[PDB]
Amino acid sequence: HMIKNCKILNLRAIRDNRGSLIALENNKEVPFEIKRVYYIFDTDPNFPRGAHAHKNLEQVLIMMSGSCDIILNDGKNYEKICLNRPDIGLYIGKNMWREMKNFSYGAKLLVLASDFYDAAAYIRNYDEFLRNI
Amino acid sequence: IKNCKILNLRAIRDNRGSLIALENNKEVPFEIKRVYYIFDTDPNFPRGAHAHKNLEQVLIMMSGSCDIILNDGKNYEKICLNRPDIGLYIGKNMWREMKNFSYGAKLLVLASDFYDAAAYIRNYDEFLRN
Ligand SMILES: Cc1cn([C@H]2C[C@H](O)[C@@H](COP(=O)(O)OP(=O)(O)O)O2)c(=O)[nH]c1=O
Ligand SMILES: Cc1cn([C@H]2C[C@H](O)[C@@H](COP(=O)(O)OP(=O)(O)O)O2)c(=O)[nH]c1=O
Repeated sequence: HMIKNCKILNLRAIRDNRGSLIALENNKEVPFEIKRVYYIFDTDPNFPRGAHAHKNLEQVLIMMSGSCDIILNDGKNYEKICLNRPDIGLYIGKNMWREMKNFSYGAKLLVLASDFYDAAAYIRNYDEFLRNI
Repeated sequence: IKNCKILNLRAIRDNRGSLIALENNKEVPFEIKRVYYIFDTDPNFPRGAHAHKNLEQVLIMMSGSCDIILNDGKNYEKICLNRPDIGLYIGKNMWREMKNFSYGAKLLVLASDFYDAAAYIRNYDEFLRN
């Protein structure tokens, strides 16, 4: 796989008989400062999300339940990645096009974001994404 | 009670699902320095009760349910968390006991500070004093 700005984070759970606990801290497990946490639930494999990019926004994606595929695209290379467990995090860094699909029904995705929500930061035209690479 | 509030989180719902977002000093009254989550839970194995002096937290039941018994020194309250569009803000100086997790429930915690092993106040009388 040749995509530069992403990384699989095989996170460390602490397990005991009460359950499993995973923790992520700014500039530690997450290579940025958390400004925003959001989560998506009530998902459906017939209803993918839209492809778009961001410029400066970084994220870490954790499948809290169920599964999905993320197609990542750096302008050059693309890679499909299945998220299907809550102890794996997908770092998506700067200048990445991505598209999330095949959510198992009712799957839940947790996202840690480096910056606040801004609809203007979504790049929906692929050619515009290329140009700014 | 005291330093604690049920947050009705606003969700965006469309045919792809529902999204809820929480942002530093907006939905959450602090800078989120840490996020953790607990899963693989079991109604037989409650968490130990304890307090924190300065840590603030927002809890969100991502799946399933649990009971949080809050104690401010004077009073106590049970809160059943059971839906993902509700958060529980737990402010400073609060004793809490989490219990009664439905099997495999999952709880998301947003925290105002980095994890500190010796910031747990695990003795109630000791809590009362300070
Ligand atoms: C990521 C995010 C999305 N949203 C909104 C924008 C959308 O209506 C909805 C779903 O987000 P998203 O699927 O990211 O964008 P779009 O639907 O425009 O492709 O949630 C927020 O309100 N806050 C956020 O932090
Ligand atoms: C909350 C938290 C706990 N942990 C660890 C410490 C504990 O061994 C385990 C469970 O924590 P927790 O239940 O808060 O403490 P205790 O087990 O002492 O009641 O997870 C972290 O590593 N980081 C964290 O942010």
